[PDB]
Amino acid sequence: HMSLAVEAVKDFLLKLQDDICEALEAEDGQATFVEDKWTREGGGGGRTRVMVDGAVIEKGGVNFSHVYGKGIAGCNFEAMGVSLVIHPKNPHVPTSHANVRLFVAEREGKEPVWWFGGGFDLTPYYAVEEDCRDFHQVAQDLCKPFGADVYARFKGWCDEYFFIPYRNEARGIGGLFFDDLNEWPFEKCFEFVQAVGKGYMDAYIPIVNRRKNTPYTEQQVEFQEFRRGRYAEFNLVIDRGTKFGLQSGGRTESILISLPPRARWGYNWQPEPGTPEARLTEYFLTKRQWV
Repeated sequence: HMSLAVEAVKDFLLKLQDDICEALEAEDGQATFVEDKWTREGGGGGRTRVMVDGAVIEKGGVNFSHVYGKGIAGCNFEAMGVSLVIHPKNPHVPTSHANVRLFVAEREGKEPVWWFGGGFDLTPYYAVEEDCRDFHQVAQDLCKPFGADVYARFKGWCDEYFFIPYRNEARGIGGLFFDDLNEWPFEKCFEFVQAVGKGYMDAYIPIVNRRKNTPYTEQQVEFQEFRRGRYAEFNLVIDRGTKFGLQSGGRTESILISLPPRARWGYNWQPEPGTPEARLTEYFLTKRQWV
């Protein structure tokens, strides 16, 4: 077993949830996260913290989970992580997502198998060049202590993963994404995920503070809602964690914090040409070179 290492990761994750929620509550100023603590028989449980109808955060969820299972298909396992999605009220604040997680499977006769996964990413509506650059700079900078090609690898993985092929469209401007991370000693992988967690706040919170009071119109909210239909489609059609989780006994409401508060769909809907709305897909979502 790796019992003591796992306990350290768990303590990190619970503190990370607290810290992220505190940061976001400070930006909002009005609403607070409410916790829904849940268990499943034989299976662990989680702490789902949600914000609704804030001054800044219309719909936000920061989930901690620690699940145990018996059936590597036959192995006892534990999986723990923090996952979050934030949907601002103001269209000029991007949506964001982050995750950090560890999986450990105990093996008859052998050393345990383990790996980390995670990342963070930004989904603007009314994007701003310097925010996209600063987000990626935080990502790049946090990676540098861990290896010269770590940013390139995991930024590229993010662009590959958060993509809707049948619309030939990225979900957002990118960030970092990694899975199956065990090529470094455990302590180095743990350091890297702690860096990722801190980096989410470092990357996202300044943007929220900078953008939350930008003036906006009902037409910009309509665009936000049609864009949020695209977001719902990625999560429901493409995202593997959401798909597996719903298919396999996961806690529906915890999994689906990713879904937007309101979404719109229209036949052949597209942004009007020559507008800031159109520039999100014509320029920001295809640039994929921010540092």
